[PDB]
Formats: sequence, C-alpha cells, structure tokens
Amino acid sequence: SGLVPRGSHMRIALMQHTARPLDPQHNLDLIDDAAARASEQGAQLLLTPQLFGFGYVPSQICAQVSAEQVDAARSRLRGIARDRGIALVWSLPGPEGPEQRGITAELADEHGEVLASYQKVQLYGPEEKAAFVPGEQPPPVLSWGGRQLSLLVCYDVEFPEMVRAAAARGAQLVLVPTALAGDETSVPGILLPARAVENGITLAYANHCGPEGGLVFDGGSVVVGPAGQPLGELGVEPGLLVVDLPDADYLQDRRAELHRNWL
Amino acid sequence: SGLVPRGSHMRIALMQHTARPLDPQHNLDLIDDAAARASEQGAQLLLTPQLFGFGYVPSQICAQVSAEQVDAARSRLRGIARDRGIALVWSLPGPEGPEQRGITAELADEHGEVLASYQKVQLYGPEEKAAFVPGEQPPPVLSWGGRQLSLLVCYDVEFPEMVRAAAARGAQLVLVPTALAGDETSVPGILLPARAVENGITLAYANHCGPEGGLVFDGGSVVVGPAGQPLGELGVEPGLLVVDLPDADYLQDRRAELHRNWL
Repeated sequence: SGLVPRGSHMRIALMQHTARPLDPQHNLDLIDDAAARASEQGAQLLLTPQLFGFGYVPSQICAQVSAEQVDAARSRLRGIARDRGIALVWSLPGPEGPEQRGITAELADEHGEVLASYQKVQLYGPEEKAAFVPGEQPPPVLSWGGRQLSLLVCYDVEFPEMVRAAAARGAQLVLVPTALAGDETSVPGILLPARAVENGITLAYANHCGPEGGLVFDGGSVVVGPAGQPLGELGVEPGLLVVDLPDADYLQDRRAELHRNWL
Repeated sequence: SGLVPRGSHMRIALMQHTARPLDPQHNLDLIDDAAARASEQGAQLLLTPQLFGFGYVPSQICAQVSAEQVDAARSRLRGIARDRGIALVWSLPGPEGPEQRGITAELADEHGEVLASYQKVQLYGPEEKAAFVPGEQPPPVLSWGGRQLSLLVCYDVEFPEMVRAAAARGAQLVLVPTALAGDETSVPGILLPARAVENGITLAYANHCGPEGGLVFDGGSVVVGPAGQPLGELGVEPGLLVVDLPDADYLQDRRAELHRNWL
C-alpha cells in the first residue's frame, strides 16, 4: 500500500480467500496468484491460511489425502516461494502417514527452502483431534528480515500460554495461518489484541473467508501491533492485505517460576 | 440497580472513589458509607480499591505506616463488614513489619470474619517493589454466595498466568481491587475482557478515581462477564456500581504439562 515508507524495512502481505476442498491444484493456483500480487507490491513475505492447499476439511484430509499428495503440494509451495521470489508461510498436514501426522505451519524463504516448521499444539474440536496428532514442541523463533519471527496456527493463539512461549524465546512478530468460522468476533476483537499487548509483540492472522467445507469463514484477517491496534485489516471478502511494519514490562516482571507451578 | 431479578442470586457492588493519602479515618469513613449504600441496594458484597484505606502511596506507606496502624484499619474494616452486614473485599498492607509485609487483598463475610487473604504476587514498578515483598502463593478460591470466588490485585490481572491460576483452581468470579492511573485504557479495554473470555469467568475491577498521591486515577471500574462484555461500568467520577450476576473449552483443552515447561 503506497511506496515503501522511510523508517520501515519490512512489508508483509496476508492472503485471505476461499479454498475448494480437496482441489489443491485450484488452491495452490490461488496462493501462486497471491504470491505474485504480494511481490508486485514489494512485500517480502506472504502469510496464507490454515490448511489452505487442501481446504479446511480435517476429516476428509485424514480419509483421503495421502502423504504423497501432501508432499506434492509442499513441493509446489516451495516452487511458488522460489519462482515469485517471496518468503511464504503456509500450513499443510504434516509429512508422515495419515495416522501419524499433525497440522503444520512452515516458513520458506525466497529460495524455496524451509527455514522453520511448527506442528500445531492446540487442536480444536473433535474433527481436528481425530484427524491429526497434536504437536509437542514450542513454537520456533528465528531472525528474518531484521526481526525475530515465530509461527503458531489458528486455535493456538487463543491460549495466552502459546503466545507467551513464542515471546519468551524472543519472538517479535508471530505469524498465524488461521481458519476461523461462525462469526467468532471475540478472537480478533478481544483475544488477538490482548496477545499483542500482553507480550509487546505484533501478530499477523490470515484467515479463510466465504463458503468452504460446509462452513462460512469470517475473513477479518488482521495485523495487530504491540498496542493492540490493527495496523491493517480485511472484511469478509477475498483480499490481500499489505502492511508495512515500523522499525509495563510483562515479559520481565512475570514470576515465571511460580506461574509454571500454578497452571 | 432495580429490584433483585429472577434468575440472579448474587448482587455485588464496587466502590470507586478518591482516597486521601495517610488519612485512614477519612478513607475508611468513605468505605463505611459505600458499604451502607451497597447494603441498602441489596448487594451482598462490596469490593473496594487497592490500598484504599491509606491511599495508593507505596513509598509513604513503607516509610510512615506502622504494623499497628495497619492492624487498626484492618479491625475497623472487619467492624464495617459486621456492622453494615455485607461481605467486604479490601486491600491493605500485610500485617508484618514494614520491611517484611506485602500488599494484600482480603474477603470478610457479613460477620466481620476474614475468609480468604491473598498477597499480591506481581508488584508494579520500582516504588511498589521497594515498599512491599511480593507474594509467593497462588490466588485462593472459595465457595461464597453460590459461586467459587477468587482474589487478585491490580497488575496481577494483566498476567494471563495469574488469572489462569485462579480459574484452574475453580474460580468463577475473580474480584480485583485496583489502582490504575495515567489513562491506561488497554487494561480495562483489552486485557480484562480477554482474561474473562480466555477462562470463561467473570471479573470485577474496582479502581480509584480522581486526584490522589500525585496521580490521577482512571476510574473505569467494571464487571466483565465471560463473553468479555461489561455487565456494568463507571466513568471517571466517584460512584458505586451495583451489578446482578446471572445464575471453546480453553480450561480443558490447554496442554498445561507442555505450557508449564515453555514459560
């Protein structure tokens, strides 16, 4: 949005769109188009929504999507990051067999090489819990573009423990593919701004929108800064949000040694 | 506010007012007046603000308020709960010597007998940290009026770990004397509603207001229900807020055994 400002050195983009269940040719063509568009606007990274490549249909992924088909979508996403020359964060099933995989988020750089991979720890509801194995590792944190970036996926961000875990390892910018349906306004309206304020961090949340898999996704993709203010936000239609990021001490004051015994 | 509705069995009141530093005769007369007023409106419990009886002046409490003077204010508050026949939550320095005490919150029943006592765990800024010893115990949770009540004080509630600690021990209604100054709108505007939503609990937050101890307190006392909605709220003037309480499963889903290693 506009020329790249002085005093920003990171421009990110978020893809909000409707996937077709079980049609990864169509869904990855959409991600390829968003990646081109984001790159034309001078974004360095595009964040895409949870399970976008197969559509958000956990039971049907478990029943019908083989490890080989997930690998093929993964190879094509690595091709898109490389061919459109933009870092990409996507979210696919994990690479193991259908009975042993989780839901993952991955960040690939502008060469197509995956720099960080994270397995969703907090699965939502009985369909996700039956279709995927929850992760057991804390979120990764890595230098990229001048900041420490971290990954979480959809329901994870509603647990202040999960965002606290990223921020305690140095995260400044937490990127969150999501798939939020059913007019759940409290998540982006109440919980995300608190996660940003209570850790002094920025969070980007890229959602589906529209009719998909028997649900109607909320859209509402947003980047929330460390005052809890939206730096940029979309409504309920497909869009590409592009935001330039500018260049109490809860993280120090918290009595973590007591808190960890009280959870 | 109005007759006691059908389908509410708990009416609470919150006192919002300006204390005079180092004048506990005046400040406890104000609490006595609020207690009478709350009881006339059929409230069963009155919540009052942090350190109200001596005023919010941590350095001057450390330097000039003896253990005997704190004990005298404590005895008079127990007299007010008993003589006005209403449970009272107040917040005083702890009962030990000036060098060893913390800041506490206490709940006394309508007989004047203290049912729960809690020592503030998260102290705010260098004056509070120099004047008081932080607590080391989790918040207490107890049946009262048909619900499980818990206590926290001012900055504690800004740590999702502290509210999570109360809710994990069964709290449904968390009562919070506070002393918030400097137009900190993110606390009641962003953080309190998240604490209520992310635990499915109700929180009552009773603040000072006006000119006191070289600060200007925000008022903004509020009761926030488990959707993050204000059930009742005051502005910036002295007032008595009276609220009738009606009669995702984050607390179950959270992976606490991983979270406690990641803090």
